[PDB]
Amino acid sequence: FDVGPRYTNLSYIGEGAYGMVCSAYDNVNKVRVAIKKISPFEHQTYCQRTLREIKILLRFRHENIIGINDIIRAPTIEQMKDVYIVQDLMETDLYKLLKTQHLSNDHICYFLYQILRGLKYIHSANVLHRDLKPSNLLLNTTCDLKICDFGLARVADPDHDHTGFLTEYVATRWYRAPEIMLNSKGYTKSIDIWSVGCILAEMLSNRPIFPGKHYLDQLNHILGILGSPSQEDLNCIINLKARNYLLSLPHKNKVPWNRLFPNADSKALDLLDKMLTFNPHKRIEVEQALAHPYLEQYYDPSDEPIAEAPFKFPKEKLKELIFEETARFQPG
Ligand SMILES: Cn1nccc1Nc1nccc(-c2cc3c(s2)C(C)(C)N(CCN2CCOCC2)C3=O)n1
Repeated sequence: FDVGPRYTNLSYIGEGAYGMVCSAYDNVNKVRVAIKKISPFEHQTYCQRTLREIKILLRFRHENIIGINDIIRAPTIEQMKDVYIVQDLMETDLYKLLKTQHLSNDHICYFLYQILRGLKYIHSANVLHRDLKPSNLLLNTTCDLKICDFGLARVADPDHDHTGFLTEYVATRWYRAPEIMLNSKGYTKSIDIWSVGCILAEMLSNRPIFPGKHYLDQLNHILGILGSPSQEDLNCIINLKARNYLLSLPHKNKVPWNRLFPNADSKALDLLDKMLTFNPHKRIEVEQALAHPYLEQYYDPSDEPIAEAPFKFPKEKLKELIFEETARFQPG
């Protein structure tokens, strides 16, 4: 971990496929920080995702979205093998927290509020995160929450969202909206809302709500709780392979949320229901979720900011863009 004299005394924290996140002590400001060693320069896709994330986190400024404090890299493209991204150290993440801690209703409420407040800003930028999950939600010692990991994020593209049945998808399986498996590329804001719905359900029980073990088992987990889709919702799936697959399944009845979650607040289950709607057109949006009765103690739209400037949208060209996009952190 080659992070210069600014970042002394290191540790051992998190990991990815094309990089790794750990911890060290900062000297220009006098605090411990998080640092992630990214080495993506062998693959086009991973270069694209290092670049997506850098460009987004540098444009974004919001209290519930992780920032970049520094980027450490070689002075020349030639000498640049690794990129080190420095961020505020966060005590934990919601994944780690859910495996060890019962959350009070008051924590659940506050966490959901902050996730939606961060997500309001993201979506106001015309950006989709596309991989929200407990391990991408960071928490400090006083339960302040920041959204991290924008490597699968995209500019929204609802006019190009349609695809065939069983189209491969990249984002984490347990948090995938049912339409992903049926007819959606995940190019609409509704995809993030479904994930948030899943995270909420998981905060209520400490257990993932739809833990599918493979691509199509994911859908059948979803339908086991929501029940069979209605005729109207089925008529919105025009793709015949997808429609006929749903028609081939035995009828399933809705599992009521209060049987699944008998200790949960009844307003939290009302919001859950609206986040985990099968039909993405009927699914609650982020600003309506913030306005829901469950969040009324926190709701303040003048204190839930939006982005000033939204977005509009090979490996050798991408290294040069990564080089150009990290130039501001260099000495000189
Ligand atoms: C102590 N503690 N415990 C939990 C979380 C933390 N503190 C903490 N503070 C600040 C930032 C972070 C993280 C950032 C990122 C994290 S944690 C992950 C989720 C690993 N990630 C993706 C990495 N990519 C995946 C694809 O290949 C390339 C690498 C980040 O960008 N964490």
